[PDB]
Amino acid sequence: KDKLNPPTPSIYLENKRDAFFPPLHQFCTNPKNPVTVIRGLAGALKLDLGLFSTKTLVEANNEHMVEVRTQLLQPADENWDPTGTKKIWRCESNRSHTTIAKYAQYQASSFQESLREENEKGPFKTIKFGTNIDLSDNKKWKLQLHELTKLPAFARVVSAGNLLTHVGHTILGMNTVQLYMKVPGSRTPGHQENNNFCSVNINIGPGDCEWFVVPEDYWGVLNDFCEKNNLNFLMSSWWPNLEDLYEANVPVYRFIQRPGDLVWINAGTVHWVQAVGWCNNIAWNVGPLTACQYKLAVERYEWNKLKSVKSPVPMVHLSWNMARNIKVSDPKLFEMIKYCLLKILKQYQTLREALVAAGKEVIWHGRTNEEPAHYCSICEVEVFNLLFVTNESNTQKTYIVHCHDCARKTSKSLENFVVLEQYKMEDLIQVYDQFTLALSLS
Ligand SMILES: CCN(/C=C/N(C)C)C(=O)CNCc1cc(C(=O)O)ccn1
Ligand SMILES: [Fe+2]
Ligand SMILES: [Zn+2]
Repeated sequence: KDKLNPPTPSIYLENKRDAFFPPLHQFCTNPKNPVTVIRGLAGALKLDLGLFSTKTLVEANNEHMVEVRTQLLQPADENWDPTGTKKIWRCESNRSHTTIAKYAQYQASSFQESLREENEKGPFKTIKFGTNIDLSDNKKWKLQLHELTKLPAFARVVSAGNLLTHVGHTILGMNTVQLYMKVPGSRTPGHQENNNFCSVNINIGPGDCEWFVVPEDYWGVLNDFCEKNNLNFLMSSWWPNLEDLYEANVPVYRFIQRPGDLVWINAGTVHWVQAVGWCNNIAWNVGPLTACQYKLAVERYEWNKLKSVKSPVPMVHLSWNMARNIKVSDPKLFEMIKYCLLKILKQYQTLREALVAAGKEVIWHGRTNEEPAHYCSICEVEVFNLLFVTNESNTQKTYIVHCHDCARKTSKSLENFVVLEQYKMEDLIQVYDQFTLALSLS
């Protein structure tokens, strides 16, 4: 049915007014729109995409690291086993590193070679995709990062309405810019964003990308398929067979992103992308202040625990920063945050009383401002407030963090550990008590 091939939510921008019009940010963050393509965005804002051209990038930081994916050049929207006899979900990708200068040479010679060839069931050729290029350093990428502050607030890397701004520290590639350098067939395989955060992607050009999108609420179907085909949904490289998805009554949005078009991926939307031509892309994440964003981020945070996968977003730390610093006026989002804080508080009280009842000392350790959230050095779970550190690491002042469970597993009565406390209970209770719903009339 055509309900399985829905139209792409699209906004067509002409000028700065259209870009700054409030209904645009509302349309993007509406859960009903799994993806929004904001066409003509760069043109409307007079954004200089030339600052992200391969020539410019080479001049700026020619030795900068590029992660290379070596992949097969597959036809159209398909993925075939290498023998070319059946379509399969697993895709072949080898990883290596290079520099912006070397990948640039390849990107150009790739184009020259296609010109020559034009003047003339696989097996398939190999291509290289330059991915995950880290544009976090403002000293190396001043002009590039400055250009992006011309976006409307809701889409910027940094803004008051962005939950990632409220984390209070860098999360690489989420609240810092990533760049991609591509040749035709460069594939970003199927995924959801880290902790289901929204994402922004702008195509620099000169060529096009083709996007495939499934709504968040079908992510389970794709997780199922993955397991049925011996794949880790979160961690393997897979490229959905569209025939399988259609048979499964999964709607698939598909569109072309042209140079200067911004793609807004909504919370939890499943997606995969390929370069149609030669192009670069830039991307980052944004966390709008909505009930839907927070709910989905919390859910994936908890799912990640079950799957033994680290959450790049420390949702406990973030939740406390929202309560300390953000007046929240949406009643549904308020109740979610308030609920989470209460769970955190009651688990922390239960653990801290257990320690005290067992006669284990709790050491006042405190905290530096802007100090990042801590994760367990063994299981990578976020650890809040009570840090378990070995006697030795404490002595050395390396303060290597374990969670309670990992510490107990090593050291049955915690005899090898000290317990460090970063926050007074009375102070957390106060932050919770004073976190109340603000009135907004809109
Ligand atoms: C799988 C989560 N992740 C980060 C992992 N890296 C930090 C390794 C992402 O960056 C997800 N977004 C990648 C992406 C890249 C493109 C692209 O190739 O343009 C389009 C859409 N999405
Ligand atoms: Fe993505
Ligand atoms: Zn642990």
